[PDB]
Amino acid sequence: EGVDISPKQDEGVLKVIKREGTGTEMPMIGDRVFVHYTGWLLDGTKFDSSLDRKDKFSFDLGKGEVIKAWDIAIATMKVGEVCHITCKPEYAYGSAGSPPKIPPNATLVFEVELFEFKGEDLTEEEDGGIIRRIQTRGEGYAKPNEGAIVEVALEGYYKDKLFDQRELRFEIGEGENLDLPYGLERAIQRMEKGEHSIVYLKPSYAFGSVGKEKFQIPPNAELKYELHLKSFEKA
Repeated sequence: EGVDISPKQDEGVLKVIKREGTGTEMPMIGDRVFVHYTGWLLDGTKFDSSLDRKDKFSFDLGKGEVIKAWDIAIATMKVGEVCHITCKPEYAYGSAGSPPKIPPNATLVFEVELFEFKGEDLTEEEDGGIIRRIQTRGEGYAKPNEGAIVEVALEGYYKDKLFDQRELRFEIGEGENLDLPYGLERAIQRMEKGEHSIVYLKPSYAFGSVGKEKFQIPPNAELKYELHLKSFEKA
C-alpha cells in the first residue's frame, strides 16, 4: 500500500506512514541522515537489513549514495517517523537486479525509520566547525570566490537571542572588517545565488575565546546564522 510520492507521478515510489514522527523539519540535500531499515521482496523474503548491525545506516541525502527511491522517500520523512515504501525497479536495482540477494526487475518494499539528521560539514578538517542546513536550494551552479562582491541578508543568533540583522553588499576577503566571523564568510563561498541556509559555527570558526562584546557574544560561543545569498558579481 501507499500514496504516490514520485516527482514524475509514475507510481514508482509509494509511501505508507506506520508511525508519525515529531516536529516539522525534514532532510534536505547535503544533510547526513541516520536510519534503520529492512527490505523485503513481493514474496515476503527479507533480502537486506541494518538491525543485525550494531550501528545505524547513514549517508548524505541527494548525492546518489543510495537508490533513487530512498533519496525521494526520506526527504518526505520527519525524525522518528517509520514508513513503508514500495519501489518499482526504475527507482531501485533495475533489470539486472543485484546479483545474489535481489532478483532482476524487482519491486522492493522497505521499512525505514528516520532517527536523526544533521547538516553538511563544510570544513576541510571534518571537525564539525561549520555545518550547513539548506532551507531552499539556490539557482544555478555559480559560487562566490575571493574578491566576489556579494549581496546577502543575514541574521546571527546566540542561542535564542538575535545579535546581528543586516543586509549587506561586501567583497569576500573584506568581511573581517564588518564583524563577520571567518566561518560564515567561508560558508558564503559554498552557496549558490538565491540560496537560503542555516550556518552553525563552533567557537573556533566564530569569535573564539575572546568573543565579541559589541554583539554580547561571550567566550566559547557556538553561533547560528540564517542567511540568504541574493546575488553576486564575481572577480
